[PDB]
Amino acid sequence: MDSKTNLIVNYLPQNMTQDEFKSLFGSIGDIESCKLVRDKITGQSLGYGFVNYSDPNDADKAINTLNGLKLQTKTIKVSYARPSSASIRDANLYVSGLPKTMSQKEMEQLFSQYGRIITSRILLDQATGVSRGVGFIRFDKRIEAEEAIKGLNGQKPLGAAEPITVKFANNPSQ
RNA sequence: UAUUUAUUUU
Repeated sequence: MDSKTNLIVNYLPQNMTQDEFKSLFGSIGDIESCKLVRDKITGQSLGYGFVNYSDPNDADKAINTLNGLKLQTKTIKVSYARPSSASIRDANLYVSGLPKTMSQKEMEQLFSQYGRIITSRILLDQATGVSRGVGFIRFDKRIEAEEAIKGLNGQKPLGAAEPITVKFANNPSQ
């Protein structure tokens, strides 16, 4: 039984295509095959693919170089996409109302207790990006996050500003 | 005004 070769390359340049994606990695080693999370119902497209090598060595060795490829638009990163954690997919969460000294681990330990999170962090830059002050939690199970949110998110009435707000990604400027 | 914008796929 195999699966470990299921290397997932997340944050793919929407403007790029499957051929180039494969072509790009082509100059790395013996790429038995590749994959892409493409839908056949709505046809929206998320933005992450996969690389299936023959052996783990060239699979991990490649990671060393593809685990942080920054482009003019965005960054590309390959990871060991687990076979299946029983209904995983996008469990990304939005949590606003955090201070400048917001500790990622604190948020991680906070939401981790609610459910084993895949990736939890806060967006707040002042040199490379921009000043925001919001946190996010990428859980394994959406329902866990949804329920967590239900038992985590507060409220934002007129007689207030931001009394803790943790919810699912709504939309930035679209 | 919310993450590298979307780490889980004929």
